[PDB]
Amino acid sequence: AMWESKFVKEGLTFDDVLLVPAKSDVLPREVSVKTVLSESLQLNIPLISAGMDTVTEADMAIAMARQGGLGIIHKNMSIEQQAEQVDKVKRSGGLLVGAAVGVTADAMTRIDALVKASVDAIVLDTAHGHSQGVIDKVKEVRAKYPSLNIIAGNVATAEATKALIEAGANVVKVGIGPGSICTTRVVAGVGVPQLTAVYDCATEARKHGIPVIADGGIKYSGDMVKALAAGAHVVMLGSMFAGVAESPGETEIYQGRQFKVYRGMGSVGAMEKGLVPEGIEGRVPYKGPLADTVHQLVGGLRAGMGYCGAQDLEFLRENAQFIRMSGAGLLESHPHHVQITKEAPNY
Amino acid sequence: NAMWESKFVKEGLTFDDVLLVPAKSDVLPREVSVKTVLSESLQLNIPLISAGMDTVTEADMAIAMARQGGLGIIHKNMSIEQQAEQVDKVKRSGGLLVGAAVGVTADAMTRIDALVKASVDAIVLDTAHGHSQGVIDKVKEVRAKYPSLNIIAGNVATAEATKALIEAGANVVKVGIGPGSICTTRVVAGVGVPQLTAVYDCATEARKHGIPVIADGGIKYSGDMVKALAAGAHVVMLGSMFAGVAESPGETEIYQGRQFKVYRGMGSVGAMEKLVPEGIEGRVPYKGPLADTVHQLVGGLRAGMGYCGAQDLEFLRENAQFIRMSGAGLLESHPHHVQITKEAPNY
Amino acid sequence: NAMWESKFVKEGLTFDDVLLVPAKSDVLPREVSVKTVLSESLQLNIPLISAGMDTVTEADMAIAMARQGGLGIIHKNMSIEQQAEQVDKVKRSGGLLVGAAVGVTADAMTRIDALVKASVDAIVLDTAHGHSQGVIDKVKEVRAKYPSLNIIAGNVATAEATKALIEAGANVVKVGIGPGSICTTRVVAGVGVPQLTAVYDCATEARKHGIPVIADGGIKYSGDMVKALAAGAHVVMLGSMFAGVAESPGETEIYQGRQFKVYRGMGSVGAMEKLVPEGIEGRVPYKGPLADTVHQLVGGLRAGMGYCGAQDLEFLRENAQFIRMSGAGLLESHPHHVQITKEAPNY
Amino acid sequence: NAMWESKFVKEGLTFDDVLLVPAKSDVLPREVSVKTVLSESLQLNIPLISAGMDTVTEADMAIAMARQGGLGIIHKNMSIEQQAEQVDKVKRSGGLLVGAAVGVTADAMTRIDALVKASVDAIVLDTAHGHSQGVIDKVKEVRAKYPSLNIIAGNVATAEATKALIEAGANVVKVGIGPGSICTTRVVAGVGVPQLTAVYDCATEARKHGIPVIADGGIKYSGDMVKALAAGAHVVMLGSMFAGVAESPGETEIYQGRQFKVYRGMGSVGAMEVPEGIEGRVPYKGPLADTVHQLVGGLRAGMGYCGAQDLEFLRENAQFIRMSGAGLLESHPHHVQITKEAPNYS
Ligand SMILES: C/C(=N/O)c1cccc(C(C)(C)NC(=O)Nc2ccc(Cl)c(-c3nc(C(F)(F)F)cs3)c2)c1
Ligand SMILES: C/C(=N/O)c1cccc(C(C)(C)NC(=O)Nc2ccc(Cl)c(-c3nc(C(F)(F)F)cs3)c2)c1
Ligand SMILES: C/C(=N/O)c1cccc(C(C)(C)NC(=O)Nc2ccc(Cl)c(-c3nc(C(F)(F)F)cs3)c2)c1
Ligand SMILES: C/C(=N/O)c1cccc(C(C)(C)NC(=O)Nc2ccc(Cl)c(-c3nc(C(F)(F)F)cs3)c2)c1
Ligand SMILES: O=c1[nH]cnc2c1ncn2[C@@H]1O[C@H](COP(=O)(O)O)[C@@H](O)[C@H]1O
Ligand SMILES: O=c1[nH]cnc2c1ncn2[C@@H]1O[C@H](COP(=O)(O)O)[C@@H](O)[C@H]1O
Ligand SMILES: O=c1[nH]cnc2c1ncn2[C@@H]1O[C@H](COP(=O)(O)O)[C@@H](O)[C@H]1O
Ligand SMILES: O=c1[nH]cnc2c1ncn2[C@@H]1O[C@H](COP(=O)(O)O)[C@@H](O)[C@H]1O
Ligand SMILES: [K+]
Ligand SMILES: [K+]
Ligand SMILES: [K+]
Ligand SMILES: [K+]
Repeated sequence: AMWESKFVKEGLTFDDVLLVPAKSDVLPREVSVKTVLSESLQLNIPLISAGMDTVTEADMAIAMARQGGLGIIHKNMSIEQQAEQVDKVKRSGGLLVGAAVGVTADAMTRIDALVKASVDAIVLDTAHGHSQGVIDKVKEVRAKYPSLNIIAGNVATAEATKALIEAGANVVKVGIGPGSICTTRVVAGVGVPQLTAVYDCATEARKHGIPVIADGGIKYSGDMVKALAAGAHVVMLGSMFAGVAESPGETEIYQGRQFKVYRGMGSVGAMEKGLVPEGIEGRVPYKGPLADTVHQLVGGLRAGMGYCGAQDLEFLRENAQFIRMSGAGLLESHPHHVQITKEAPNY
Repeated sequence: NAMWESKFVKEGLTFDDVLLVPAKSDVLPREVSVKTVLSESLQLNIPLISAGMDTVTEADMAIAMARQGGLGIIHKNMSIEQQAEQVDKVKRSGGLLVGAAVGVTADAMTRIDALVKASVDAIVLDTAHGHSQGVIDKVKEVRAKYPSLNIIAGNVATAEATKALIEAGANVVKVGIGPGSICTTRVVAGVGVPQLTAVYDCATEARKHGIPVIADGGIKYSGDMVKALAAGAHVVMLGSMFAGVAESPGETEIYQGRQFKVYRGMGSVGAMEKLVPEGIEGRVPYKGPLADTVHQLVGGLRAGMGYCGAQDLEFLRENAQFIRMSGAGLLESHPHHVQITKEAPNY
Repeated sequence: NAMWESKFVKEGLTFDDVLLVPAKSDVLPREVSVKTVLSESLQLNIPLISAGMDTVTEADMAIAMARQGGLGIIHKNMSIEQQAEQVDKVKRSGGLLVGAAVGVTADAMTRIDALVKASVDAIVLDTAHGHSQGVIDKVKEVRAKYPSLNIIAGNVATAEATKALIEAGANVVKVGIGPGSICTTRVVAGVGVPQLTAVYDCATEARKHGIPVIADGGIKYSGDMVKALAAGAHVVMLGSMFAGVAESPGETEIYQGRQFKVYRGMGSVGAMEKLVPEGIEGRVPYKGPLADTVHQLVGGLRAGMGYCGAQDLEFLRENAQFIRMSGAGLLESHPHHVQITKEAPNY
Repeated sequence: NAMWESKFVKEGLTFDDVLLVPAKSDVLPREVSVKTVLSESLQLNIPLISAGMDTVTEADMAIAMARQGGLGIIHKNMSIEQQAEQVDKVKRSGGLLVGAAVGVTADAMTRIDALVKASVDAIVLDTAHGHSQGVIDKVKEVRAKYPSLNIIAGNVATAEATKALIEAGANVVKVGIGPGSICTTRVVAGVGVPQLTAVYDCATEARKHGIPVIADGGIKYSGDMVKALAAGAHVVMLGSMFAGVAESPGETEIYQGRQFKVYRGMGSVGAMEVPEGIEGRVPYKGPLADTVHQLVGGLRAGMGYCGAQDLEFLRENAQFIRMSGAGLLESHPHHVQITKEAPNYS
């Protein structure tokens, strides 16, 4: 049966569907965008800044936390430098902060230094979360810190979600290949369309009461609404936060216009800092302070929740209905046959 | 339970996904009847309505539209007294037909009072989400005060939303969520329904109530109008195909030696200056007098009805058959492998 | 009742949607026979007909096409006496077979009388909608006056229309509504059927009466012609691939130091001068003598018949099997990921 | 009659239509084995073959390919003795493996005689249509004269064509009609089968006889190679990804300010001096070892995601998931300006 079912499975991505409007008794200004990942970790907005060397550092995680979100300090630095940055964030009013940790031999010594800075969640993020080495590390970390929030990823199947939950992780991160700087699906030929991956993983984690994180693939505020409506509790962003003033990336000039360096953790340049690469090096347009971008994201989420009549996010993921779409409909969803003179804050 | 499992079941079709199949014909395009009835007090010689936008329809536009057999909708982005005078200006010019857009805002009741005293033929209660409870309650409020008034309500995209507006008092339902050429709702909120599916679904519900529907937005060629009418719509509402017309309120400007007219969305930042925007500002080529483009639109409709053998518009929507098509069929339907030297009036 | 529910059931396929599947072959491309028979009085050495357009086929084109084993169609954009002289000129110059297009006007009989006295080999009653009652009555009228004349009727795209023309008196049916490279019928009227589905459906009906069908329009490569013949068509009609030929009526024009020839549709505004157009005016690159492009066309057919093992065209249309493909497969079928250095005769 | 109604029933899938599904893995990419066996006399350390073209594979290319664990195919666009000199020149250094292409012609047997006397390890009977009767009769003719020779026959794309070559005498089947980057067969003749379906269809038939299949043409990224092997192919044959390499026969030219190498199809008008190929240029990519390292490294990454301990576990257990064009846009880098050209992505 394994030979005959090679090409049976089918996947859906963000640009394949649309959210169906339903009866609404709530106004967009009145909806609540709050979400809870655990009793020790509660966010006012479902936005997380990814743990990359060009997205989130001490300055970024602070600005993200002041807005109700969460920042993830990347692991491409020394153990003592990462612990001080976590302490620097917590010093600004005891905000919420996370830190990425790789499945290395010295991971436990890195994790020990982070908990003494009272980090709120660690992220055991790797390219393949369904690996045996990743599962054993989760059992190893959970045994030493029973009350710590453990985020494990990345995965894209329901079987991989269940395996990490049984290893000790209470938060599962979903996404293999949808990143804007990712080339895994081109280099390794491996991947699962995000919207299907989120739906499959959230279905498995929902019967255990485990939240899932939609990580990667979001390029517009509407895609964030689709990810949350597919079963995800929160969304993790990289490209939409890289052009923010608070991000660590370096400023470069292109065509007389400011840009910010945005690289993947699998790029050759990010590798030296930390055999074949699975990411590319690039630049994103400068978008100014973080607060401007966040208002457009939440404002786009409030509009979508108003169309579906969802007062809270849990009503959205439990009731929102999609409609499948062709390629010609995607051009219909975007502005067409009109010369765009002014570029909108959201577009 | 069942709402979670039916997340990705529905399928949607747009204009560029299908084609009308030719059938037995005993009528020539010059002989068909393009007359349509929206109510016993509202009858149009051609099934064309100009949308109520600050860059499409004003007093001058509504006059030329009505003298051509169509209908104009005066936009609401002006004072109540300025809008009532424009309505009177049209009526005074030979007893033509004119409509006016009205929001579910607080000045709707006082605005409708001034419009009905100006002998307006129809009001349009159009909002971003016509399936809202606030919109439904206003329709009951307006219908209770004006039992014989023509009320156009929208916008909707599901059959259940059509039933709700019909049950509230509206005798014409406007269909369209996201297909506007200047619309960004599907990018910002992730919400929308493909037009051809939306029209078919809404018209199916309103057909058992004897209620006509308006295909609003999405039309970029005259053939798109024929598909909308054959899909179940009684009339079609156009915006982008009328903005570059001399009778539109915008003024003609030059960019790169070519004539253009400003075309903005009602949800764009510019229209509201007069939370998160859902429209953009753009440019359309100047198309000369209104009579030129209307002659091309109706002439394209007469040709399409000749191919289908439709003597009436009722025969078209009750008998016309579609055929689904791929993306490669879309490129074959448009001119291909020929460099175009002369720009056609319809193309 | 039932016509409303079957509105979007049908599916159509175009040229770039499929590929011919290789089969067991015992014949070499140099050995296959490309001869086809349309009637006892009309037999072609090659299955190529030049369309009857004022920028494709005139006396010079019909002569060169007939000396190559094909057939030319003199267009009808001239006087009855002008067209009869062109037909006579071809037969006096050595043209073996020649045809002439005739419109469904009141003076059609007077035009046909002059053509048969010029010893025309086939008349073409080509209109936009061959399933019209006026066209059917004209076919019955011509068959009653000339029982032995070769009558080509079109254009149609359904099996229902094919039976009507065959029962009216036509022994050759021409298929194609909307696939022309200069055609805008599907954009202006919204009416059309994908060529490969139309040919297959029409050939299915004409096969039960022993009637050949003509695949007219849509062909842009030699592979598309093989697909048209394998779908059930006896011969193929070309327009854009012959417009840049030296024997075409157009005169060579130069743009940016490169030679061009005018190629316009019969529904374009310019053609009609000599008000709702269904065609556009354009230019195609000059390709030199006709024999060069015909050599590439026939050579491409011989290769395809070799891949399928078809010794005859009748074996090809009766046995060849297709395989359906997505848009990503089309990108593979064309040269990709390599910069093309020289202009190939085929590509 | 029954052939008429099943004209448009079949469906085909290509590389960019699917993705490999990640599975449980207990192995790292550095630990997997990429070795494959085509016959008792033919074993390769890597599943890479350089195609037999006059702008891809020559003596130097076959040496570097063999020293890297792969296999080179000396093309036939040269004299019989010059091709035999190339085969011996390869065997002279390190006693490495080498192959040679042979066309179906009346003088084919004499070309094969010179190659076997040069101790060629496998001959490749490459044609446009491997399901032709003339090709099958040649396979029977060569097998009758050489019982111990490794015979690679192609190209095919259907299960019946695979079965015909196996029963004709070929122990390796070559799959691919129309997917070449320089190929225009599907545009000129309208004939072809999407590679991934063709490989799956051919491998299903060749699996019942213990016969390996070669995924020939269409690969443009390392992920396409991983998909081809997981679909049933034992090895992959490449042309465009090896043509811009320093060991390829072309010399470096500057066109539009960039270094390029000539890459032409065997059916193009230039090689034949009705074409079914075009002449083109690919960027210069330097030494072969760099491009081979990127290809194999991508295979190890893919095999790590699937939990494939060996290549035989990959082709027997890897599962695909189908995707639309919008999912294809998500698979590539998107909405980001690319400043640096990656070794595996360009
Ligand atoms: C037509 C249209 N297309 O975008 C549009 C026109 C003008 C302004 C807007 C803006 C940009 C302001 N966007 C929304 O108004 N977005 C939105 C999103 C979701 C809901 Cl649920 C609602 C509702 N509005 C009401 C009303 F107050 F009208 F009664 C009840 S519910 C509204 C949109
Ligand atoms: C081939 C073609 N493709 O568009 C074409 C060629 C020349 C002119 C036209 C124009 C632009 C004039 N377009 C129509 O003629 N369009 C049209 C549309 C629908 C019908 Cl039903 C009919 C009919 N004409 C007749 C006739 F008078 F011939 F008897 C009977 S029914 C005609 C089209
Ligand atoms: C590989 C390849 N790909 O296109 C190719 C390589 C070189 C030349 C050609 C040319 C341009 C010459 N094209 C054909 O050779 N095209 C073709 C088309 C259909 C058939 Cl059925 C056959 C046959 N070959 C044989 C042989 F005996 F040689 F094997 C018997 S029949 C051949 C193609
Ligand atoms: C997140 C991410 N996305 O691409 C990424 C980040 C940094 C580096 C890489 C590179 C480019 C180095 N690529 C792989 O790391 N590729 C890869 C491919 C296949 C497997 Cl099976 C594994 C595994 N690593 C482990 C470990 F335990 F070491 F963490 C268990 S399994 C890893 C990828
Ligand atoms: O270099 C890499 N290779 C593959 N995936 C990456 C790489 N770097 C970051 N990612 C993933 O991409 C996500 C964010 O991508 P984005 O928000 O879509 O641009 C991260 O949270 C990671 O899961
Ligand atoms: O700014 C806006 N955002 C979203 N939809 C709009 C906006 N302004 C107008 N519309 C709708 O889009 C239609 C325009 O259709 P179109 O120009 O023919 O594509 C209008 O008639 C309204 O129904
Ligand atoms: O102006 C027109 N409008 C629509 N169809 C046309 C027009 N002129 C010619 N045709 C048809 O479209 C075909 C175009 O052939 P092509 O250029 O090979 O695609 C002709 O052979 C006619 O059957
Ligand atoms: O000119 C030709 N016409 C058709 N196919 C060719 C031609 N030359 C090479 N090929 C095929 O294309 C393959 C390599 O193409 P690639 O995908 O660019 O690596 C070869 O192994 C052949 O099967
Ligand atoms: K839109
Ligand atoms: K067309
Ligand atoms: K190709
Ligand atoms: K990607």
